[PDB]
Amino acid sequence: MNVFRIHGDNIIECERVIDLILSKINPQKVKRGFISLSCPFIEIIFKEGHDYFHWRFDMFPGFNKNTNDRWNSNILDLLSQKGSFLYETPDVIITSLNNGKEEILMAIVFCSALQAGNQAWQRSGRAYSVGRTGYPYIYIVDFVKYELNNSDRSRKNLRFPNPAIPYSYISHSKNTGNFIVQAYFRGEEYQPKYDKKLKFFDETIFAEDDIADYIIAKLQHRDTSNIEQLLINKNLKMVEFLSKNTKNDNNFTYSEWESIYNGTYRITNLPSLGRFKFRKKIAEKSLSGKVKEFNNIVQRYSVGLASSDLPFGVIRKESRNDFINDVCKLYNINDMKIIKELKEDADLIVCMLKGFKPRGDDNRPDRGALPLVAMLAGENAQIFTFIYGPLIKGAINLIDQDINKLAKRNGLWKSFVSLSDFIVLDCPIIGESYNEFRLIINKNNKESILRKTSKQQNILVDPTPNHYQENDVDTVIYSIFKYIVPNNPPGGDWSGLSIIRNGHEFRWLSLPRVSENGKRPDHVIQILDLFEKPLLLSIESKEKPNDLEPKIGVQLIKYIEYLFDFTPSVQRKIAGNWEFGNKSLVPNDFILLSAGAFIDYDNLTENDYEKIFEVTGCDLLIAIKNQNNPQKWVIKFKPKNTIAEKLVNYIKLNFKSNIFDTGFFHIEG
DNA sequence: GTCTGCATTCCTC
DNA sequence: GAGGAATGCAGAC
Ligand SMILES: [Ca+2]
Ligand SMILES: [Ca+2]
Ligand SMILES: [Cl-]
Repeated sequence: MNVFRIHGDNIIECERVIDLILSKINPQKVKRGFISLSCPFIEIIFKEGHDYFHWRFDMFPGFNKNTNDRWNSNILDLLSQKGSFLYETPDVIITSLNNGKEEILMAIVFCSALQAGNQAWQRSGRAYSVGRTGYPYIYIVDFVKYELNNSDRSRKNLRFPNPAIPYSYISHSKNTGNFIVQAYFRGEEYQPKYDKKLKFFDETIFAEDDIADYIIAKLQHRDTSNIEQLLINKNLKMVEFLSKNTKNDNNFTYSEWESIYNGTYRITNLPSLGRFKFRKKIAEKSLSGKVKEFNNIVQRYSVGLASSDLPFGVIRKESRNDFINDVCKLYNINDMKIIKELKEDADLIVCMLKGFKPRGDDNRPDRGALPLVAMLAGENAQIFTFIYGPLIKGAINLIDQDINKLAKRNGLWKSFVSLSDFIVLDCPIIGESYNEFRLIINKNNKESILRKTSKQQNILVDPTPNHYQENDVDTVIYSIFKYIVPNNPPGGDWSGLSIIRNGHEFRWLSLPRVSENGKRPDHVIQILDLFEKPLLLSIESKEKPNDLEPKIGVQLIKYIEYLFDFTPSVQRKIAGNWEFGNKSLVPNDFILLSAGAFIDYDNLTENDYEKIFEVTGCDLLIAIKNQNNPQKWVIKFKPKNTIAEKLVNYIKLNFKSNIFDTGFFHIEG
């Protein structure tokens, strides 16, 4: 037998990897249960002809925010031991168990939409940081999902990322020698018959079969070279789709990208470099100090990198002396030693970012700008970072005494200090009338950070966490309603709500966290064989019962009522393809109920339950508690009314399964 | 309060 | 109009 571990942000992310495996593996025997209170497992017996295989996958829901926050040891430490110095967490880490220790097989991130603008690079720090470790990084994204006007659920025009973002994965793979890729899955809202923007999309770009093939070959310790080349080719076809749909005058053409991909030229030595310049756009309200004159100096010498208006460009070594002279004259830099450092004979990448909002809080999208530059040009390129947004007094003080202390506590400063050779600030200081100018020679510090790794040590996460919390409530709720209780229907979660009626599945995508009167439920369960009408049970999970907010029960029902007011995003016949939603659903065709789930170690009296029902308005309370000897989840269902009591009686009678080991549970009533 | 994930409006060319 | 610049809320701590 071989054992694998799936460490994920939550149970749903863990299960998404299992769905990928099960899509290609047709198992002869499947068993589910728990290895510990926190860790569910799936055991499979399958064959490749005459060759049988016995695999077990142990799931670890919820990552630590330090070394012993939830789990006894942090699986993420294996990434920082190989150079992942940014505070970045993928969605899933798959490991192999061998000689009492875990070995990382791959890191996987799931995205529900191909994001555009600066949202495309907001989390590029993950791909950069994990990518430099040698462990494969797979970024899976749905192509396409529409952005909505939340007041009427009407679709906004499709937006696509700059071709440089999908390209950055390919160039980071070439620079590091590791497998870093962007893979695309067909979204339910991919409807080329209705949207002209998708006229030239190549459907061979979709990678569902190839991702499952890759994962299974990795689990089998087989050669993945050819599967990796097919996936890299699809990532390149996406760059081609995007670059052929943008204007050539201020952006790289596909022939330019192709000449970099095939190794004819480097991104900084393209013969056509300079046909467009680097022209940073700065809002007039963001201007202060000498920022406008610095931007004029950059535009006097720069050559464009991928796009004229991306926040970075190049100053070729042939123009670096004159660029440095103009900067030094503008800011009165006279120190001979400093000027010599600035005038090193090499190409210079200039990145300009506001960095901070009017109160001094950091810009999230700016965190991925230097990682994007490093993925495109290499982390060893010389980078000059210019910042012009407002700094709080505490920030400028740390810059003047210990910049690494500031990098340690803030993710944006960590990005800047790890990847910049020179940091130039021309910033307003909150509470003061005029700007501060700083020129930081960060070369030595950058070099040391690029060699930093955490303590070398083997890891085998203990399946018993420090204590049981919200992640554990969700794992327990999900397992009972997905594998034990008979209802087939997909139900709902944060990524969308599916409702099955007749022989059709109706789905609402792009769910907002809240509506005018509703709150998005953590789980939605559909039960069809209890009443004449289908039952929709909306559940909110919390660590403790007092965490259940006032009117949360009423808010869960109102959220479902909000979705019923609109035509579902998509629909399909369960027997037959996804189409855009055509018919509206009817709320009276369903019974709606709400539930609050939490952990309680027998601290609630009859009066406490009466008060929780009054505060929340829930129809059902699900009190969960672990028993340690022997390990069991003890479940207490408290119905507020007769409809909820019928549901409880149904759950109790149907608490049987051929796949799931129900012996790990005890349903009090 | 600070940090980070999420995602929508604003503004330049 | 295209698309990058710029922005704040929320949850956990
Ligand atoms: Ca065989
Ligand atoms: Ca919850
Ligand atoms: Cl194409």
